[PDB]
Amino acid sequence: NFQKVEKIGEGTYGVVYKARNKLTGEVVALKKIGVPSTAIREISLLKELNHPNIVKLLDVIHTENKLYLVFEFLHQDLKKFMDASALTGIPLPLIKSYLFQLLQGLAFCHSHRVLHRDLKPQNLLINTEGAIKLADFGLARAFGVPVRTYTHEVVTLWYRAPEILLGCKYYSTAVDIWSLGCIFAEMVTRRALFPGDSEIDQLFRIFRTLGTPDEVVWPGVTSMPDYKPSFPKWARQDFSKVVPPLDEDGRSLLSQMLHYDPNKRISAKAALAHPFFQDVTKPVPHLRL
Ligand SMILES: CC(C)c1cnn2c(NCc3ccccc3)cc(N[C@@H](CO)[C@H](O)CO)nc12
Repeated sequence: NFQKVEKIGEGTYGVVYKARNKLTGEVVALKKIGVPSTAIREISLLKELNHPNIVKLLDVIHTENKLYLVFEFLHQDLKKFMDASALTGIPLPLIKSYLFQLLQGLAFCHSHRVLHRDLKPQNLLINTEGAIKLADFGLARAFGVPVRTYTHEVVTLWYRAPEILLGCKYYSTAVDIWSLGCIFAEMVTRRALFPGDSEIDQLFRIFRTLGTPDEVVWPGVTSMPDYKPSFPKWARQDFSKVVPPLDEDGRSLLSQMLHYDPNKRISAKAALAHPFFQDVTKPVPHLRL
């Protein structure tokens, strides 16, 4: 039903193509992943979870022991945009608008009790209208998040919340707040905040910046499955050192998004109310297509 126009990239679950609907001219992104019917039932329910900051899921097609997901197509991703902005950075009003829009996307999904679980710049997609959109929402619950992609590329740990790294089995909406916080910091500084290259390196990078967590800041932490008394005990650093030249409001929100305790970490809804968004607007990015 579709002719491929070009390879878009390799996703966690399979290859993604820009394609034109061979009869209707419609340009879409087709993601190609026999599948368990649990994964079919779950994915199908996502066709209803529509929001302007969630990439629209157009169709799910189960055929020939393969699964195709047909999505609306966006022309750029946030990872590419950040690399393209390396030399001068993303201007603050655009960072602010993108953070605000993503939190609206989270507030929506969270309200329907759906989490993403694997937010990263690769799956935040942007258009010429100044919009940014969450892709892959809901796919982690459907297939798990594995250690490597189907092409054996490493699944990044850089945005993983510490409760997940600490072996927690039942994680909450707060894991998406943690990742988005990490992505916010990386847009501001132009460098990944916690670029771990193993689970313990990712944990220790977290502890080196935010302090080794203990029962004072996180009740129950010492009881988590992968917690070890023998973790080195690092002191917390100042956010003023971590994401200069972010302003006091943005530092305050960041600090709330990166609370160790997922019960104390700010909600997407609360975050939309933060003073940081007092003067939020919607600029246009410059994109070369
Ligand atoms: C499939 C749909 C969400 C979807 C819709 N657009 N799109 C883009 N657009 C940006 C782009 C990048 C290169 C060439 C042309 C456009 C990248 C992408 N990336 C995949 C793979 O890199 C990621 O898995 C997030 O879905 N997935 C998608």
